[PDB]
Amino acid sequence: TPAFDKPKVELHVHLDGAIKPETILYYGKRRGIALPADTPEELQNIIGMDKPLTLPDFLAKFDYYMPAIAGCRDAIKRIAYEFVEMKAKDGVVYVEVRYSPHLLANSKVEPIPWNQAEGDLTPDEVVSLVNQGLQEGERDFGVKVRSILCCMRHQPSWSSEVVELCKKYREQTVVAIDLAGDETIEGSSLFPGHVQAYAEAVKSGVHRTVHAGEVGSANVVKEAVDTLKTERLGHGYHTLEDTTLYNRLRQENMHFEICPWSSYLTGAWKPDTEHAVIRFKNDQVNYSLNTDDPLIFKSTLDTDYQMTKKDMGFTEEEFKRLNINAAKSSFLPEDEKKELLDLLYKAYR
Ligand SMILES: Cn1c(CCC(=O)Nc2ccc3ccn(CC[C@H](CO)n4cnc(C(N)=O)c4)c3c2)nc2ccccc21
Ligand SMILES: [Zn+2]
Repeated sequence: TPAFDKPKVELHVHLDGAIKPETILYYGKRRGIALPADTPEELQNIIGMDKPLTLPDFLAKFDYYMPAIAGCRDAIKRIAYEFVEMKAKDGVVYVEVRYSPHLLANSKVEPIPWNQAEGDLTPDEVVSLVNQGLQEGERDFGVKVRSILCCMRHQPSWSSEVVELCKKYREQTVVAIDLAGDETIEGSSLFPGHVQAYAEAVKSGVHRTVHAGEVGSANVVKEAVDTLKTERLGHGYHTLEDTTLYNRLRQENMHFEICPWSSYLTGAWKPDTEHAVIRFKNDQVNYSLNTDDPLIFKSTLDTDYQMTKKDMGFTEEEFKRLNINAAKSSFLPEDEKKELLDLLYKAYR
């Protein structure tokens, strides 16, 4: 069955939304936290969506389940270990996984997230434990894995710590900074704390992506490219509403991190219309296909491949092309990136 039975690369999935029902049930059982249920069965149904909803309804599900992992070392490392596992099972041979370290912390972070009480699990420590689990997981399951730390739109006060974290754990497994959250917050791309993190990212050679043009305007994409200097875009769909920016980004070979099934469920893409990625396939744009939050969207990577193959007539050699384009726009050392590409061009023959 699976739409594209071949090796894959994925650049855009978030750890905190790539968590198995059963491990959430586990941890908060053992924690006293509790949940809108206690089978890892009915759990999936309530956290998963089948339908667009508002942002509030979206965020409150991080509020049921986050409190179960966040704070608990064991649970941080574990979720990252078995993240890699999921990807092995998608046939992925390289994945960049992203998250905010503050959002799993319980100590040395204000405000403290998720109505947690203060503990002594700090963000820097978060990174450490994530690292271990992905690294150990790379070892056990045969998928090359790096990670990306997210600043969050609404709290520019955390972004200098993000970049510093990026520089300290640099490719142990951190390779890039990201900007995630509510991208409609008025002027958020230009908050000095964000701007100055991304400038220090240029100064110290840390790679840069930015979620933009998902649910914001094409002015948000422009700000990500021109001011934050990003190298790739998260989603970027609304780029198409500004033609000269579109055309320049095609000429510059900008990579767009597309998340198709994501884009139905979040409202990004409105189903009476054109999918965005269809335009990009016809224009030979540099983009990849990605899942974002499989937990929440009920999905695996094959989901997004089936959607494009079935609803959009994507073909095998288009799936090949974009995975090559994903590996080319990855944030690895150039030596490792060529090694990637060799693996894949071998598999595709
Ligand atoms: C508008 N909209 C967005 C756009 C993205 C958005 O606003 N996200 C957002 C906003 C504020 C917060 C505050 C915390 N988070 C979660 C952070 C974590 C960090 O790794 N995370 C995990 N997944 C996402 C994501 N898909 O946006 C972000 C936020 C995430 N996501 C939606 C999903 C269902 C329905 C509507 C949606
Ligand atoms: Zn995302």
